[PDB]
Amino acid sequence: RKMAQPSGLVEPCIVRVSYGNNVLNGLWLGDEVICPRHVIASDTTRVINYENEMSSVRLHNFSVSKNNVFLGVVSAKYKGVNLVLKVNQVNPNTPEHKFKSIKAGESFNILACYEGCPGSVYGVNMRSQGTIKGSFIAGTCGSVGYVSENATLYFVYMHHLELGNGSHVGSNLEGEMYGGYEDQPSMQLEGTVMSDNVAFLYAALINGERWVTYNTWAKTNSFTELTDFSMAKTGQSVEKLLDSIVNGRILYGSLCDEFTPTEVIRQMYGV
Amino acid sequence: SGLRKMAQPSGLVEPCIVRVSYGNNVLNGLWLGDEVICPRHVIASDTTRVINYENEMSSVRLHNFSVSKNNVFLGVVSAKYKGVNLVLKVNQVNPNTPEHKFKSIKAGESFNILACYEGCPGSVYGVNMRSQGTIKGSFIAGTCGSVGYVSENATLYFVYMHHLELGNGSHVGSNLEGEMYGGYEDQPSMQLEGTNVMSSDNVVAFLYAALINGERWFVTNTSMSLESYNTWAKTNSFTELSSTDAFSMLAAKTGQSVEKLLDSIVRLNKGFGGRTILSYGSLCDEFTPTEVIRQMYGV
Ligand SMILES: *C(=N)[C@H](C[C@@H]1CCNC1=O)NC(=O)[C@H](CC(C)C)NC(=O)[C@@H](NS(C)(=O)=O)C(C)(C)C
Ligand SMILES: *C(=N)[C@H](C[C@@H]1CCNC1=O)NC(=O)[C@H](CC(C)C)NC(=O)[C@@H](NS(C)(=O)=O)C(C)(C)C
Repeated sequence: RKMAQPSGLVEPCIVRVSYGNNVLNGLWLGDEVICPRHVIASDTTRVINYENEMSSVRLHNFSVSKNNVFLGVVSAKYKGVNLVLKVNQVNPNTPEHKFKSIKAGESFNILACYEGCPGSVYGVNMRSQGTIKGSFIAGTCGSVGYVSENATLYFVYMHHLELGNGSHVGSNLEGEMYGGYEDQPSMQLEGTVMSDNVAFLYAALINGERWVTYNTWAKTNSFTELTDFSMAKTGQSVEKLLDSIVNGRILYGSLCDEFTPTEVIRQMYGV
Repeated sequence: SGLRKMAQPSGLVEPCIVRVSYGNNVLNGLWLGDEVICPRHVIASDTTRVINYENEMSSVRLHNFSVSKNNVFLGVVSAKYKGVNLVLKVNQVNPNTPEHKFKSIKAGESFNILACYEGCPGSVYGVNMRSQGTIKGSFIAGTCGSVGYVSENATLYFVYMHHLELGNGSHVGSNLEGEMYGGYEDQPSMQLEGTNVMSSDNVVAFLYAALINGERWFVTNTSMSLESYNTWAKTNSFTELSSTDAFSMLAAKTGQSVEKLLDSIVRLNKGFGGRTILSYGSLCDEFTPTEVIRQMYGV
């Protein structure tokens, strides 16, 4: 099972941010709201000149709210692809947090929010070209990615756009877009690779599925490069599974590269 | 756009998880008000052989209990069986008790599991109730007492508490009133589950999620009536569809009636031929109609 860490600390920070025709989500920490800067675009379907929109920005046209609280915007600045709004009230439920970027193959959690309303939570995996495969629709931009590591809450992702190939692109909380994509409605291209993760077969045989009977093969056919997986409990070497990688019956009709080895173990053997 | 198994947010349920231990057994309990609900097999002296719960209740001492949230203790002042559940009154009211109700989850319905190890919530994920009262979670040692919850129209329902894993890997739990789902016993037995029956309502919804995500190779120039599908379902381990009314919205947006998807089910039950539908190699009944609608269109 793909799992997500609990969302209790992140839920009270989600606000509804609207400007013009655009309604999305924002991250309310302290007296600041971080949101995707394309919320102030007069037309998100056509190319945006972000310096023109910031030149014509009228702070009184914002609508930032959480439940029955209306958060008046006192100031607005860009930071990368993110918009940072200073609001007239501190969030009394701001949790202890740090910021952090996610590398390819890693896993984190997505709190999907719909026009300011948290609705779902699920775990993701940072893909090849800096994308993730989640399930975002209209109104979910500003959805927050987070990871909790040893009593530390890390905000690691804010949603921005979906590519033409259905993959999802976002930034970190400091404004750098993962994968280097731009926040324009022009077409962009994800790369053509699969993960250490395809750990998926190691869990496929602990559950009873054993229908098992390489970096050279993996470098020229879109697979990441790779045995220290040791815990030996199922009795099958990894090159006895690297053979299965070399692609009408797996817990799934294709190879699954979404679970890190640490997760799948910390889920089968726990602790 | 994508389809993923979702879980509703867990903020209201987290402050109610506590660590409960008696002797060598440690699990989790649900702290609501001044009461903590946990599985009654925590006072059993040996959980690997048949347990006489009458004797274990006769020899329980309240001071041997260890109830705590975030390593601060709660004093147990009363222990009592309610069904397969232990109901413990504690010396402190939970100040974060959310408004809630209790209810039982029916077969085919979806809910959320907050997996907890030793009183600390570890992860959250959505699940679906199988026909024989079981679910396919990822419970390991120390996760009993993990709480199943669902929220409907801003009403928080507690619906599940974990107890045991069957021999076949299925996971068995109780509602919050001590009634074990499926009628299984809270014993270290070799009880068997039975024949799993796929939810037809859920399989149709999963195929609508495929169509919405651009996958339509399974739809052909054929459609089968409702009763004809219901007759086929009686003998192929599929539940009967009472109507096509819960799919009026999905059929309008995709342009594919349910009867066309009904024919695709009878055909795809044979097999996928290696083709995968939204990362799935066989028919999947984990997603409910409203679950699909909320993920695809918000609502
Ligand atoms: C943000 N709330 C929304 C989320 C989308 C909706 C479908 N799935 C998603 O992830 N996205 C947008 O508002 C952006 C806006 C631009 C200016 C970044 N739109 C898109 O991502 C766009 N793709 S693009 C930029 O042309 O590659 C869509 C709307 C055509 C998918
Ligand atoms: C409780 N924390 C634990 C959860 C298990 C551990 C493995 N997966 C789970 O879901 N449950 C138990 O230890 C129970 C206790 C008895 C009194 C019901 N026993 C089992 O789940 C048992 N299965 S059984 C029905 O006895 O064959 C195991 C321990 C063999 C899995």
